[PDB]
Parts: sequence; structure tokens; C-alpha cells
Amino acid sequence: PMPPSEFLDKLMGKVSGYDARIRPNFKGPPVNVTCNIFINSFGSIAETTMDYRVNIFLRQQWNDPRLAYSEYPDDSLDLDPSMLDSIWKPDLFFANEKGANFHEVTTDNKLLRISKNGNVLYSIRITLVLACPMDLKNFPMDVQTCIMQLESFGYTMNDLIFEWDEKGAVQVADGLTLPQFILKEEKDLRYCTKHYNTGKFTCIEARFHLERQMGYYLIQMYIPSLLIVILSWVSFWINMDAAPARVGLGITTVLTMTTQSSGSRASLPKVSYVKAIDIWMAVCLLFVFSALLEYAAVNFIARQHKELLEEMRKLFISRAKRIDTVSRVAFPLVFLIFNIFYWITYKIIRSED
Amino acid sequence: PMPPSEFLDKLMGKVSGYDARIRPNFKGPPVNVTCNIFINSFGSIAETTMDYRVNIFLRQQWNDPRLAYSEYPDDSLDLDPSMLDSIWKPDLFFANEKGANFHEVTTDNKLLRISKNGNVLYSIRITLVLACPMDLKNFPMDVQTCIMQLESFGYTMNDLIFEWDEKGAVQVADGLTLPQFILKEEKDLRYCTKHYNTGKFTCIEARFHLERQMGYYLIQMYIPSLLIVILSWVSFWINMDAAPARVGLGITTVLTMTTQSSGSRASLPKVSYVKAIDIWMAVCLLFVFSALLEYAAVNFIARQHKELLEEMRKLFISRAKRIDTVSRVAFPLVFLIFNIFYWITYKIIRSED
Amino acid sequence: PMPPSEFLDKLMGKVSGYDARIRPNFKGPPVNVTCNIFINSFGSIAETTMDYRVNIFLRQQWNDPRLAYSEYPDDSLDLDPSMLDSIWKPDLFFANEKGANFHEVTTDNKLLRISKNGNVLYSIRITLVLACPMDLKNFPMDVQTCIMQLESFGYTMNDLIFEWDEKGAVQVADGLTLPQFILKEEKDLRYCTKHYNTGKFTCIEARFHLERQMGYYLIQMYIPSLLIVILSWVSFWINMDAAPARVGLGITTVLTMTTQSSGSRASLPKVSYVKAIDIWMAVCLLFVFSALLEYAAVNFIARQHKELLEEMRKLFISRAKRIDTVSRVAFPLVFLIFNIFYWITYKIIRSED
Amino acid sequence: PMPPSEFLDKLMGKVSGYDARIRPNFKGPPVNVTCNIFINSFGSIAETTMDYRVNIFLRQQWNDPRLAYSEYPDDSLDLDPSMLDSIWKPDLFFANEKGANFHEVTTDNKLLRISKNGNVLYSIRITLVLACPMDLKNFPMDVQTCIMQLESFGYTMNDLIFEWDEKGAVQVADGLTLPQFILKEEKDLRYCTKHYNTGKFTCIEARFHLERQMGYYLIQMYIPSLLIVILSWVSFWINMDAAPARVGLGITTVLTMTTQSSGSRASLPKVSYVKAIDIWMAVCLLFVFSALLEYAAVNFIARQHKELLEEMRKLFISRAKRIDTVSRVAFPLVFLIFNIFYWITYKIIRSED
Amino acid sequence: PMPPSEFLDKLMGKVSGYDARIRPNFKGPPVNVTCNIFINSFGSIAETTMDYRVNIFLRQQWNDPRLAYSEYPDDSLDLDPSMLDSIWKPDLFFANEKGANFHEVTTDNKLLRISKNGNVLYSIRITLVLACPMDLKNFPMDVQTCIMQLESFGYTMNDLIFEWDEKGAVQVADGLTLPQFILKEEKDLRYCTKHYNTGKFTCIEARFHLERQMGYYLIQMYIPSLLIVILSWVSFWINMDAAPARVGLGITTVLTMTTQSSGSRASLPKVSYVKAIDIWMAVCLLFVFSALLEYAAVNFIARQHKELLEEMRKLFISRAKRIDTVSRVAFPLVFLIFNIFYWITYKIIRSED
Ligand SMILES: *[C@@H]1O[C@H](CO)[C@@H](O[C@@H]2O[C@H](CO)[C@@H](O)[C@H](O)[C@H]2NC(C)=O)[C@H](O)[C@H]1NC(C)=O
Ligand SMILES: *[C@@H]1O[C@H](CO)[C@@H](O[C@@H]2O[C@H](CO)[C@@H](O)[C@H](O)[C@H]2NC(C)=O)[C@H](O)[C@H]1NC(C)=O
Ligand SMILES: *[C@@H]1O[C@H](CO)[C@@H](O[C@@H]2O[C@H](CO)[C@@H](O)[C@H](O)[C@H]2NC(C)=O)[C@H](O)[C@H]1NC(C)=O
Ligand SMILES: *[C@@H]1O[C@H](CO)[C@@H](O[C@@H]2O[C@H](CO)[C@@H](O)[C@H](O)[C@H]2NC(C)=O)[C@H](O)[C@H]1NC(C)=O
Ligand SMILES: *[C@@H]1O[C@H](CO)[C@@H](O[C@@H]2O[C@H](CO)[C@@H](O)[C@H](O)[C@H]2NC(C)=O)[C@H](O)[C@H]1NC(C)=O
Repeated sequence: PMPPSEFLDKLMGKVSGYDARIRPNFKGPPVNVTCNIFINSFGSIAETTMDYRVNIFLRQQWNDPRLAYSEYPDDSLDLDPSMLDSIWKPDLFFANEKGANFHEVTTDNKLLRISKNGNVLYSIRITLVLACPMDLKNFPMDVQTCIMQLESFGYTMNDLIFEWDEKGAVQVADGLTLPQFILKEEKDLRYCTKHYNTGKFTCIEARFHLERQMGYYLIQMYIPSLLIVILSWVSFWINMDAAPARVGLGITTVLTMTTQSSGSRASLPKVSYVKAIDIWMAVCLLFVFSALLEYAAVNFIARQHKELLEEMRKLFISRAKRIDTVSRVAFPLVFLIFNIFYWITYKIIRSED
Repeated sequence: PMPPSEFLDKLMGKVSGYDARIRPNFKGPPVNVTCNIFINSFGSIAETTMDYRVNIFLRQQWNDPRLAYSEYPDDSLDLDPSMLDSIWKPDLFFANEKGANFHEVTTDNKLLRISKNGNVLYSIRITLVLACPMDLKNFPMDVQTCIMQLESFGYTMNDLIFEWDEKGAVQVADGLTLPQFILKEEKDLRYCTKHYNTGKFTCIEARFHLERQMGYYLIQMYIPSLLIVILSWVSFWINMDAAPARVGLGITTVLTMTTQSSGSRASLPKVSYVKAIDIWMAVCLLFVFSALLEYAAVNFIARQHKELLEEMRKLFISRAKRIDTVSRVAFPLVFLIFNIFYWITYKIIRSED
Repeated sequence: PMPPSEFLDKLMGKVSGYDARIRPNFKGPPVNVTCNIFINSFGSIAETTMDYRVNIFLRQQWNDPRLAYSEYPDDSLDLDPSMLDSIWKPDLFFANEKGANFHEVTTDNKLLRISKNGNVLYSIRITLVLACPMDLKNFPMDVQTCIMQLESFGYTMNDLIFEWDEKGAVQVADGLTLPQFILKEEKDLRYCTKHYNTGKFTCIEARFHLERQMGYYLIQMYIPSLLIVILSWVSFWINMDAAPARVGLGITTVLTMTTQSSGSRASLPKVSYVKAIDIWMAVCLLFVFSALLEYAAVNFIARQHKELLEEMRKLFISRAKRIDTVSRVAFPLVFLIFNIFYWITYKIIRSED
Repeated sequence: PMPPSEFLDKLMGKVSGYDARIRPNFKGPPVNVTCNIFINSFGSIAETTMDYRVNIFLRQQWNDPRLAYSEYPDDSLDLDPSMLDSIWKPDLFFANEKGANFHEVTTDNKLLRISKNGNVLYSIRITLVLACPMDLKNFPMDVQTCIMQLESFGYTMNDLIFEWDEKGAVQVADGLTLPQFILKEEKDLRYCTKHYNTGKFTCIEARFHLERQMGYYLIQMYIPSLLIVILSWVSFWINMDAAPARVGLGITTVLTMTTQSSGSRASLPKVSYVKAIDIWMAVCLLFVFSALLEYAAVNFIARQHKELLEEMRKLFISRAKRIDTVSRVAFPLVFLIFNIFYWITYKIIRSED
Repeated sequence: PMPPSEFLDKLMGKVSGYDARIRPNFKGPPVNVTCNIFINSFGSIAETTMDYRVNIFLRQQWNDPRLAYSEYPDDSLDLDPSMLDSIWKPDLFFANEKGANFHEVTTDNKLLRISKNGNVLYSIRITLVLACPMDLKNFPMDVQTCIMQLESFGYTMNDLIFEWDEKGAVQVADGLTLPQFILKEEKDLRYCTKHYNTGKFTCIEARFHLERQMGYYLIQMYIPSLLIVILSWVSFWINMDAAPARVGLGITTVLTMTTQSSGSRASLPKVSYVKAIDIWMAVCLLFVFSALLEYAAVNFIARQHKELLEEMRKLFISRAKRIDTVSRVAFPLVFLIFNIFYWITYKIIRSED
């Protein structure tokens, strides 16, 4: 029954005592802010610069003793999004940020609801490039935790205290998949605090859990390396008399192992601690290098026989045959038990982390 | 007959009851928005980050009971584009966005038309970087669907409902070609809806269909691999006595197949599910590896004959000749039937998707 | 004799009837805009994303029946560049754009002149990243045409019509050279038109012509490939008895041809139609592959002779010598006539396009 | 007891004599600014463009004779962050900058405190891309110093003088680690000054110390090179009669050393002075090249014996055996004493810098 | 003695006749602007896109007949940097620009001084990405000249004329070094002019001189190539009987020369004119190719002897020995005189440019 313009002008205006630069219920208890997180599109995680791009909606609810009309017959009112510089929006920033621009397509992407009691709604979609300090102890499994710290800036703990919600904590979009990782539906959340030299500031956070969807690294690194140890066993199944071919084969296998190994760490950023992949590459490289060394020893034994050329002649030839046959038998069992030990210790550490 | 300035000042002014912060025909039925899409320049699709750049014009028409002059002798009026903060433009955003800036060259790229009844026009060219979740089950064919979701932000389903148009749905520019794909002239379109925890919001979308213009991947991957299996058949047409040359040829072919294979997946982003190209590379690699293995077996048989050096001698030589000739015959027929089976199953799946 | 401030305040002010939001000589004939283009710095053309960066000055002249003082003793007046929001600048955009920011260093880069009759001047330097749909039928020659479409946005053909100039059409900077291309001094220009669903809009364009300054591609691709066919002729001038060396040489040449070929298309964006360079690479690859095949055939003939080891013995040896000598003679003449045919068909198509 | 709005309006208003465009206690002594630095997230250092990204909080305190209410019962007051254009914030810039944008997420990231005496607080989080002129005399150790120069712009030394703090100088975040370097807890700090042609300006700086967390460069460069000298010693443990194999092995090792060496300097920017890594690569390359040269000399001696083929025959064979055995003994001791000398001179220079 | 606010309000205000939109001493002589350049941080020159990043301070002084208080006892006054839209700053732009943003960290980076006579100061730090058309006739020496053209925009030669200074022309920062180049302390400067179709505009410029600090290109390109010609001389010091090894060595050296050569031009942008480095690579490639050719000729001579196998036999063997020994002697003297001729013509052209 009353004109909409008149109601809007009177409320949050200059003819009333509403001042947008001061905290409501001044000089008393702090105001509680209830935040909810709707993840719109997770993805584009950078593993070389330790960051990821995510756009949240950041809806926050609080109560004020003012702006309580209590005269309209409905429960809540929808206000226009171009009158947000008089609603006293609270302060909120992220402790790990890079850029973090707004969204201004067609019209401003703000929202502002107001009810009879004073519980408001304020959600703004913002694209964040949050930096996460991921620890990469083992590269193939790569269990990871990503955070974000909602924290005030200029309002202490005894001035403004933030809180989470109970009906739903962190919501995700329906049908949201990632090509690198998969999202865990546990959504571990708690909150820390900050102690600077100016006062005690609140800082609420939330943790995510992302594990690697295996199958890429098996074809890029594990499958080619296997085709190299089989190549060295192929060098074991060849005639000893021929010097050119064998030598070339051993050398070529070693070179490929080095190139591959190198190229495997290119995507990864410079790190000091040895990785799981490095251990695998070193073991393979050792096997191929050992094969080459075994050939040099056999060649030397045969050469010694040639230089000294009855019973010792046959003994040397027999020794060369025996070492080659025992190397052909011994090499796949040690590699198979290394493969079994390696995958069983990494599957139990994948279950344990 | 009446002064233009006076008419402009009176309409959408402060001496009248027009308030730009409130929805027209308040507390009643919702207002319908009729949207049209003119694609100006499609292209620059990113296959490694799953996005594409497109600039639409976004013309939207709606009706209001106000701004109905009904006193000028013409049907419609052209207003200046610097008076858009009083025309109550509705809210519209895209659910998949990255950046999405405006266009401000020379003068603002807005448009605003107004007729006697109140049907307005509002088109703004905006460059969008829309993220599309493309599924790459088979890489060479790469059938793809790209979308965009027009959705309100702050107006529920019972407050503002969007709709499409009937005279033309999504228009494209005349003579618009893409180097990677080709545009399908079907333009499949329908609309979903959104259900958040704050209310029911409308969400209108449109789907495109882009198929790969084949001919690039045939020269980059298929043509070189063929020149590798012919190389292994060349190794089959060589004398068995010579150990260096053959060994080197087999090894070299295998190495090229691995390098090529690796480099072929560099453009593609990290994915878990095996691709069609990977299957082709594996089959080729297997053929060349098998050739190498066949040579090792022949070499071993010949060596056995050498170590034991009448009727068994001839039998061993005959066996070596027989295995080489049957391998030279058997290898191109298995590769030819694999090529026929591979291309016929991919052409029937290209017709089926 | 009259105060400058008073004259400025009265003209394009609120005490006069000048309204900046309305077109001059309203409800009558359209106003003609005379545009000139001064290219400041052409360059930075992107061949992988089909675009180029150019900064024009965009001076445009038009006439209005208002702003005709006719009281100062000079012909024209220079106004300050911070009073451009009251001069009714017309609308102009480009149909192919990416970014296209302004220039704001020290002071605004605008210009505004006004004469006694009303012919104004308005030039603004803007850096444009225009997208051009270049067709690359033949890569080395790469004849190209680049455009830019000046078009209004909100003013129809019967409301505002653009035109070019007659004293000079498109000016270039003195001493402007490009490292990739060279500018043609013809400057072909004409104008198209646009027909959308809202009305008939004017669209004026201009075409440039850029041809490749040859000498880069001759050293990067043509010179190394020649040094590969000479390498295969070197393999032809070697003894047939030696199996290792020859085989290795043939294989190595083939591998280099493949690597080179691959790497040559890296700069170029993904395209479907076969290029001129690809044809050259294929022909060279065929020659080297053929050489390898020729060796395998000779080796096989010699091996047959070895297995059967009087008159047929000499005949086989003679045949091996004859095939090698005829291959050594036949191979440079076919390659020389291919080189002559290839360069004469590309020089006549370079003269014809 | 007094209304908050009235107090805010009167203070830093137009009804009082507070002018925000003039320095407090004008025409007298300069005002001292006490700055503190809280490092929020150090990291993303660029070693190829000599820069690093760091976000500081920049809290600065100063005193003014105005804004001394002395009427509220508390010690300090918290003001709103949207009234900062009337508090006369001082001027501060950085002498080495690239970009250096602000932070505007949800609400402005400013802070403003005011006490009864007039000591204010003003902290703003700003992401800085500071350029540091790092000297890379030795690449593996890479001891580095990073700075930042806080300096005024428009206020001379006798007008505004900056100072540091005594209770804490430069604070770091709790649990801040870097993947490339490690932060030194000394935090060396002092201050320089500037003398331009316009006056004497103050310039306060702070220096950091970052040393390389070793373990990356040991696996990427040192470990593969060792596996190359062992490869050349493998070539020393092979029969001299065989010419193909040995030659190939020597050549292959030399080629890998060159490729590796090249690729090792790719990350590093173009520099003129020789690096420590280059010295190591050159020494290794020399050892492998020397091995190859040793083989050529032995081959030549054996060939001479072949061409001349009693007592000199045996003497030549004996000489070939003696040179090979003495090269097999002499080569690992010279490489081991080079390794000992190299690591002991670099560990004493790592302790000395 | 007079209030600072009153003086500031009266001067450059609306109660006086000062108009910021008009040139001082109107309709008379032009105003002279004295510019000085302080280079803060030179560096980050791009050799592939022909540009460089430099931040200047751009202090400019001019005189006006207005703003002459002549009532304060000091010589000059310091004004606040937030009142620059009323001081009539002149127009200045750069003819070669890319981006060229401002600097806004903490407070605006402007400066404004005003004396009793009217000589003002105005310095603004701006980061410029100036495009320079460098000519690369010889790549290792790479003598270069970089410019920047200060020019007005909207004020003709008879309206506003710019000038340089006499006490210092272009100042550099103390201790400013570059990793790629070194700065010449000559600072050649003069000024051109512009003649467009609208009038005569002033354009003042300054030229820098940057020469290459040699030592990078000697290790990346010159040192590896030498280790390739020594490798071909190693192939000359080997036994002719062995066909595999030699052939492989020749081929490998040629391949490395090609790969290296290619990779050397990767950093450089596409250019047509042959470079000095290309000439060096071609000469080296020719020497290694020639060595390979020499071997083929010797092999052919030996083969001819084998096919014909008394006095001609010895003569052929003697000829093979003579050609090998004369090639081993002749090859290092031609390469040494080429090295001497090459470095003496480039050191005299380095002294001449
Ligand atoms: C939400 O705010 C209310 C007041 O605005 C807080 O209630 C006060 O909390 C303190 C600490 O427990 C008590 O000493 C007061 O007596 C409470 N006030 C009243 C009126 O009961 C409340 O703690 C806040 N909620 C949370 C979760 O902290
Ligand atoms: C366009 O808007 C009109 C009203 O503005 C809608 O018409 C109403 O629709 C509801 C639902 O069907 C009916 O119950 C009402 O009776 C309609 N009003 C009238 C006056 O007839 C209409 O539905 C909208 N168009 C679309 C496609 O939804
Ligand atoms: C420039 O504008 C004038 C009017 O502003 C145009 O002149 C009119 O053109 C139409 C079409 O030929 C004629 O029917 C009218 O009679 C013309 N008016 C007058 C007063 O002669 C003119 O065509 C425009 N110039 C161009 C090149 O289109
Ligand atoms: C802080 O500021 C005060 C004044 O605002 C400075 O005190 C003056 O310093 C000069 C130089 O030593 C003396 O000659 C004056 O007598 C001092 N004034 C008074 C009232 O004592 C002080 O130096 C500044 N602090 C620092 C560290 O420079
Ligand atoms: C600086 O400006 C003054 C005037 O503002 C210029 O002086 C005039 O120059 C012209 C050309 O030489 C003479 O014809 C006038 O007579 C000069 N005026 C006076 C009052 O002497 C002066 O040329 C400018 N400086 C420079 C270097 O051009």
C-alpha cells in the first residue's frame, strides 16, 4: 500500500539516523557473520606455481538492530544491487591471494536481501587465484590439501567475529569434475586465528582434499621405462661374438632412460627433496647400466681368452656362457621383486595418507 | 513538433514517477525477456585449458507499463548510449566465465531503442572466454559440444523469467570459418534451471556442435608412423648374416615410435582415460617391437647352429629362412587388417556419435 | 577581443540550446563523416592466432549546423582535450577486435578542432589487435590481405552514413619497415555494408597487401633438406660390401628428414589443407626413403648371389654394379627436374596471385 | 555519550580548520614515519627476469598536532576504511617496481586507527613485483640478497623524514617456506639516501638473504654427468680390436655431454661471465673428449703395427696394452682429485660468502 | 603569516580568472618546455619483438605569466599531488609505445612545484615499453641504437614548442648495469619534427647506444662448433680399412652441426638477411661435410683397388695414403686462416661501426 520509492528513500537515507560508516549496536557485543561457500567452477590448478583458480559466491548473513521496518506484509524484500555503498558491508579478505578480480558482466554481480528482523544476504561471485603450499613427497599419488582463509581487516576479535553455518558448510556445483584430480566429499573444516602486533583478528578457513586420478603417469612414464628394461633383456638374448650391435643397444637404452628421466621433471617446479618418480627412474637406470656393465665384463673375459689362445680355454668360454645365462635368469626376478615391493609400499602409503 | 531535450528530460527523470531501482509492474506477474545471439567471431578455442573465445551481441527485449509516451508520430525512438543508468537494465551473467570484459573503443558499445508500446532493445558486444567441459573419448574425430548459460542473479523464477526468441534463435556471422573445427548449422537449444538454497533461479542455455576438420592429424601422426612400419618391413628384406645394421635399424625405429608417441600427447592436457591415438601408437609400437623380437629369435637360432657346427645344420638354416619369409608375408596382412578394422570401427563410431 | 573563458562557457553549454545527446540537423538528412587513417607502427603480426597489432590515429571530420560562432577573426580554434563529453562524438567500432585499449600517457591523447563553418577534427590514437582471416595455401610465398571494418553501432544507414576521403586515403609512417613482410603501396579500398535484424548499418573498410620477404625459410628449411639429399648421394658413392655404415647412413638421413619436417610445422597453427612446404618435405623424404629401398634391393641381390655361390655369379655382380651406377646417375636428374618444376610453378603462381 | 556520526562529521570536516592537502605542523620540523613490514607470502621468484613477488602490509605510524579529540573515554578509535581521502596519507613508492597493484576483494583492504594523542595506523596489503639485481657468480650455491627501497616522492629530507621501528623490524609469516630458497633469520637492514637535481630525498631500505636449498641441481646436472664418465671408463674396459662399438660409445658420450650442458643453461638468462656449472661441464666434457682422443692414438698405433707387419711387433702390442692399462688407472684418480678439489673449494667459498 | 588554505583556495580557483583549459599568454608567443630524463631502471630488452622496458621520471619546466603570487618570503612552494587537474599540464606522448601505464602505489606518483616567477616542476614516473627498430646485420657484435620521441598532441609548432635542457641532458641511475648490454656514456641527442596533414608538430627525441657484452655467444655457439671440427680431424686420424666407425663419426658430426645451427636462430626473430652467425655455421658445416666427402672419395679409390686386385695396386694404396695425409695437413691450416680472416674482419667492423 505504500509507495516503493518513498520506502527506499526513507530507509538507509539521510533523513533517518542510519550512518553507513559505523558498526551496528556500537560499543557493545560483536556482530556474528554466517558465511556459506558455493563452488561454481573448480579447476585450472597450477602445479608449477602452486596455485588454483576457483570462483566462489561468498554469501554472508548478519543481523543489525536497525533497518527493521516491520510494516510490510511479506517476510523479505529484494533491493537493487546498485545501492550497496550504504548497507555497511563488512570487511573480508583472503590471506593467500593473487589478483582476485570481481565480475562485472552486463550488470553488477551483487545480491542484497533484507527481512523484517534484519537478517541480510550478500553474495558476490569473485574469481580467486588462491596460492596453496602443496607438499609433493611422492609424485604419482600426490595427495593434496587446498585451503582459503576468510579473515577480517580492521575489525578485531572483540569487535567483529566470523562464524560458519550449520545447514550445509561448503557446497559444490552439481556435476563438477576435474581432469587432474577428483574432489573428496568430506570437506574438512575448522578455524585458526591471527595474532599481529595491532590486535587479535579472526580468521576462518576451510580445507579441501584432492587426490590424483591415476592413468596419465602410467602411460607417460611407467609404460615407456618398462619397454626399456625389456630392451635390455633383448640385449641379453643376443650372441656375445658381435661387439658393435650389443654396445650400441646398451648405450641407446641408457641414453633414452636419461632423456626420459630429465623430461619427466620438466613439468614439476624446482624442488630439493627426492621424489618417488626419481627413485623409480634411478632404479631402472641402474638396471640398464648394470646390463651394460655385465656386457663389458663378459667382453673382457672373452678378450682375455683370445689373448691367451686348452682346458682354461674351455673354462673361459663356459664361464662366459654361465655368466650370460645367469644374468638372463637373475635380471627379471630382481626387477619383478622390485616392482612388487615398490607398488606394495606405495599402495600401503596411499592407504595410510 | 516538441523539443527533443524537453522530451528526454521529462522521460526517465526526477520530475516523473520513474524509479530506475524498481522492477516494472511491481508485485504482479514477472517480465519476460526475449534474447537473441549474434556470434561475431568464433575461434581461438583452447584445447589444453578447455575454453574458447567468442564475442556475442546479446540483444534483449522486454516490455514495461511505463515509458509509453504515445505522442510522437514515429514508431520507435533512438536514445543516446550514455543514459543507460536509468533504463533498469536486467541482470544477466554466465555460469562458466573467465574474465569477460566489455568493449569501449571510441565510444561505448551500447544500444538502446524505445518504441511507443514500451518494447525496448539493448545489445552490448562483450568478449567472453567461456569454459566448456569437452569430453575427448577419441582424439582424431573429437566431436564436441560447447555451451553458455544465460542466467539471472538476484531475481527468482517468480520475479523475472527469461525466454528465447522464435524468429531466429542463434545467428552466426556471414562467412565465419574456423581453422580447427567447422560449425554445425543445427544449433540445438533448450533450457535448464537452477535450484540454490536461496530460491529458484532461471537459467537459459544454448548448445553448439563442433567436429574436427580432418587432415592435420593424418600428416602429423598417421603418415610418419606408417613410414616406420615400412622401415621395419625394410628390415625384414635384409640379409640375416649382418648383425650390426639390422639391430641398429630395429632399435632406431622403436626409438622414433616412442619419441613421436610422447610428442603427440604434448598438446593435449593431462588426462587419465586412454585415447584413440594412444591405441594406434601402442599397436604400431607393438609391431615394430615384435619385428625386433623376431630378429632376436632368428639370431639365436643361427647362433645355436654356429655353436653346434649335417642334417640338423641344413634344418636350422631352412628354419631361419622359413621364419624370415613367413614373417615377411605375415606382417603386412596383420597390419592391413588392423588398419581396416581400426578405420571401419572409427568411421562407424563417427557416424554414430 | 572577447574573453576566452566566456566564449568557451557559452558555446557547448547549458545556457544555450546545445544538447550533446542528440544528432545535429535532427529529423532530416544524415551527417557525413570523412575518415582518414594514419598508420603509426605496423608490426607484431601473429601467424599462429591470425591477428596483428596496429595503432591508427582515426581522424574524422563532420559538419553540424550548430557551433557556428562566426565572430572570431581566425579560421579555426583549438579546444582543450578534456571537454569531449559535450561535442557529440559519433559511434565507431571495428568488426574484428581483441582488446583494443586507449592511450593515456601524461595527458589524454585526444584532439578537437573547430572552425567557423562547423567542420571539426577528432583524432585519437588507439592500439588495435585486429583479427584477419589469412588463407595460407602456400606457406613460403604467403600472399596476404589484412582488413579492418569501420562501422557504426546504433545509427542506421538513413541516420548516419560514413565515407572516406579523397585527398589521401590511408597514410603510412615515413620509414616503416616490417621484418616478416613488406607493405604494398597500392592500398586497395572499397566498402561493404551490414544487414542485421534491426536495420541497415554502414560499414566502411580498407584492405592491405603483405607479401613475404623471402630468405628466412630458404636457410631454415630449404638449405638443410638439400644437405640431406646430398647425404643420400654420398651413400650412393660408397662400397656395397659394407652393410653397417650404409644402413646407418640411410636411416639417419630419413630420421633427420622426419624431425626437420615435424619441427617446420610447429610455428604454423593447426590446419587441414596440405601446404607447399609439406609437399616439398614429402618429395625429399620420398627420395631419401627410395635410396634406402634401393640399397635393400641391392643387398638382397648380393645375398642371393652369396647363397647360391659361375656365369650367373658374374651376372648378379654385374647387375648389382649396373643398378648402383644407374641409381647414382638417375637420382640427381630426377631431383633437379623436380626442383626446376617446383620453383617454376611456384614463381608463376607467385606472379599470378 | 556523544553521537558517533556527529563526532565523525566534525572531525576531518569542513566546519573545522582541518585541510587534508597540507602537512601538519607546517613551516616547522618534519614529521617522523615509523614503518613496519609484515611479509604475507614470499615466493614466485623469477631467476630469468631478476624479480620476485611479495605482498607486504606496510603499516606506518606518524603523529600530528591536530585530530586530538581528548574527550572519549577509550584510548584509540577505529575509523571506517572509506574515509581515507581526508587523512593526509603520506607519499611512499618503491625504487624497483613492476606493476604493483592494490587489493580490492569484497571491500577495500585499508586500515585506519586514531588515538587520543594523534598516533595513527595505516596498513595496506599490496602485491609487489620487486626487481632485484642478483649476481650469479656460482650457480649451484647462488647466495642472494633481495632489497626494496621505501622512499618519498615530493617531500624532501627537511620536509618529511622516514624511519624504521625498534620493537621488531621486518616480520615474516608463521610457517613460510620457499621451494627454491630458504629465508635467513638475520634480516640485515640500514638506510641509504637519494640526491637528485631537485633536492635531497629520504630512502629507507631493507635487505633479505636467500640461499639455495641444494638437492635439485645434484639430480638434474651432477648425477647424469657422473653416469657419463663411468660410461667412458666402460669404454676403457673393452677390447681394442673392435673399431665400430668403441668409436660409437665415445661419440655418444660426447654428444650427450654437449646436449646436457646446453640444456642446463636454458633456465638461466643470458649472462657473460662464466658460471661454476659451466666449469664443471667443461671439465667433464674434456675427460670424455680425452678418452676419445686416447682411443684414436691407440688405434693409430695398432694400425701402424698392422701396416708394418717381430720384436717391434711385440713392442707395439705391448705399448698398446700399457697405454690402455695406464689410462684405465690414471683416469679415475684425476677425476676423483678434481671432484675433491672442486667440492672443497666450493664448500670453503660457500662458508666464506 | 597568511593561512595556507586561503592561499591555496584563492590560487588556481574559481574566484580568480585562472582557467585551466586555456594556454597561458594566449594569442602570442609559444611557451617553451624544458624536459629532463632520469632513467630509473633500464633492462628487460626484448630482442624477438624489438622492444625494451624503461621507467623515466619526465620532469618538465615551463613558465606562465599567471600564478605569480610574489608575496611569500620563500623562493618556491610545494603543492599537494592531488590538485593536478587545474595546473594545465601540457600534452606529451611517445611515437613508439606499447601499453605504457602509470604508477599508483600508496599515493599518486606525481610532483608539482611552483616558484615566485612561475617556473613549475612536474615529474611523473611512468613505465614505458618502447619499440625500437634494431638492425641486426651481425649477430655477435649487435651494435644497437634505441630511441624515444617526445612529441605533443594537439598543439602545433607555432602554438607549443618543446626543448631540451643544458645542465645535464639524460641522466642515468647510479650503478645501473645490464646483463645483455652495456650503456654508452655519450648520450647522442638531437631533434626531428613531424609534418602531418593537420599542421606542423614538434617532436624531440634522444638516442642511446648499446653494445653486446661478449662472452655468452662464445660458449653457446663458438665453443661447441670448434669441438666438432676437432672431431672431424679425429676422424682424419683413424684407419681407412674400417668402414662402420668413420662413416658414423662423419654423419654424427654433420647432424650435430645442423641441430646446433638450427637451435642458434631460435631466440632470434624471423629475419630475411643472412646473419654473421649463419655464415660461421655454414663455413663449419662445409668443413665437416667436406671431410665426409673426402672419406667417400678415399673409400671409392680403395674399393676400385679391391675390385681390380701390382704396380697400380701399390700406386692406389700410396694415393689413398697421400690424400689422407694431405687432407690431415691441409684441413687445419684452411680453418685457421678462416678463423683469422673472420675475426679480423669482424674486429675491424666492430671498430668501424
Ligand atoms: C553472537 O553474538 C552474540 C551477541 O551479539 C554473542 O552472545 C554473547 O556471547 C558472550 C560470550 O559467550 C556472552 O558473554 C554474552 O552474554 C552473550 N550475549 C548475550 C546477549 O547472550 C554470541 O556469543 C555470538 N555467537 C557466537 C557463536 O559467538
Ligand atoms: C509473459 O508474461 C505474462 C505476464 O506478464 C505471462 O502471462 C501469465 O502467465 C501465467 C502462467 O501461465 C498465467 O497464470 C497468467 O494468467 C498469465 N497472465 C495473463 C495476463 O494472461 C506469460 O506466461 C509470460 N510468457 C511466458 C512464455 O512465460
Ligand atoms: C552528404 O550529406 C548530404 C546531406 O547532408 C547528402 O545530400 C543529399 O543526398 C540525397 C541522396 O543523393 C539527395 O536526395 C539529397 O537531395 C541531398 N541533399 C541535398 C541538400 O542536396 C549527400 O548525399 C551526402 N554525401 C554522400 C557522399 O552521400
Ligand atoms: C622526530 O621529529 C622531531 C621533531 O618533530 C625531531 O626532533 C628535532 O630534531 C632536530 C635534529 O636533531 C633537533 O635539532 C630539534 O631540536 C628536535 N626538536 C625537538 C623539539 O627536540 C627528531 O629528530 C625526529 N626523530 C628522528 C629520529 O629524526
Ligand atoms: C622561448 O619563448 C620565447 C617567447 O616566449 C621565444 O622568444 C621569441 O622567439 C622568436 C623567434 O626567434 C622571436 O622572433 C621573438 O622576438 C622572441 N620573443 C622575444 C620576446 O624576444 C624563444 O624563441 C623561445 N626559445 C626557444 C629556444 O625557441
